[PDB]
Amino acid sequence: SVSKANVPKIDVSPLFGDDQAAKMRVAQQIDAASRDTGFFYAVNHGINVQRLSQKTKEFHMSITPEEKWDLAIRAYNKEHQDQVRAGYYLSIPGKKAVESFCYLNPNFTPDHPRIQAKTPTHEVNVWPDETKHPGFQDFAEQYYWDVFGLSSALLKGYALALGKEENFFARHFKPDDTLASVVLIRYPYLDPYPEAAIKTAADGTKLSFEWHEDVSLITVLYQSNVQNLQVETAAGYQDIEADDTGYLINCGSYMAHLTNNYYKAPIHRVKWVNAERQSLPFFVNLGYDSVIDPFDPREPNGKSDREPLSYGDYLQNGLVSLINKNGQT
Ligand SMILES: CC(C)[C@@H](OC(=O)[C@@H](NC(=O)CCC[C@H](N)C(=O)O)C(=O)S)C(=O)O
Ligand SMILES: [Fe+2]
Repeated sequence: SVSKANVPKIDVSPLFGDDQAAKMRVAQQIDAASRDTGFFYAVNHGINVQRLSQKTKEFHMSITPEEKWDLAIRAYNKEHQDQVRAGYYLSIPGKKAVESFCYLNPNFTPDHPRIQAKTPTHEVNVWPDETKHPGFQDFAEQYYWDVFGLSSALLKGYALALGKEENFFARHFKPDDTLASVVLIRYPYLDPYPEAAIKTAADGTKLSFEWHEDVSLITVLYQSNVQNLQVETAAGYQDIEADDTGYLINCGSYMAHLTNNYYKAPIHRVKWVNAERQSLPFFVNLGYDSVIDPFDPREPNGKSDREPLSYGDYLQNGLVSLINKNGQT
């Protein structure tokens, strides 16, 4: 008795080119979806998602328990105090089913100025041994740049949709300092599936992850073809159809702040499904010092009564708050 959510498929290919009128017609579709359910599928995006899924599968099914401890974030391994964001997030058999691997900007090297200053939210990525996972690091770093390029084009569409010049968001989204992350999430098939790893919503729906708003400017997600996401609308939680050929896009709470809730961060949750599947989000984050002055496209003078918030302040506070609300992933 759950209605299907309206999640339009938008051909975003004009956002990579120079046909300005064509780009405005894409921007209108982004505006409409952002004002409706808050979700859309970006199609004709140019990324080889089948290869992404194959390379990610090869990694998840070959990594060993030894490697997981050696790559583990601080929540699982006290020896790794510098790893708050980047590294392996272990499962706990009988208690926690999901496991994942997160990496950040490949330009965050030991010599990067923010790494030298030990600025919060910046970390040097950790990678498994090359002989054990041949080609993985190179593939994953190239994927970061492929999805960064898609995300820059999507940000041009959001800017045009809000009545701004196309580089309004994209000028703060740069290869040398973006705080964007990739997460390679594995949701396992388990027989028997631990009840401790299943949450229950107030409406009785079985979930893997509770309701939340994303901590991002926008979220650019690839998932296997297994339906699982739900979005809260006025008519209740609705099912978001799977589409393993497109990227599912939504706004995060930084976009809601900047637009004075004109483009809301949709509240959504992840249903429990007993299936072996992948979920590969790219969280589009700006730079640490990036500050966009808030505005309101519903008001004639475009002024907002919100205070400017630096992206760095937003992000570190948001990641902690999400772990406190919905648990350590
Ligand atoms: C989006 C997908 C639905 C997926 O969910 C996420 O990745 C979950 N994000 C976070 O935990 C924030 C992870 C932040 C990451 N460590 C970082 O440092 O930048 C959300 O549900 S959003 C899933 O479960 O399939
Ligand atoms: Fe989310």
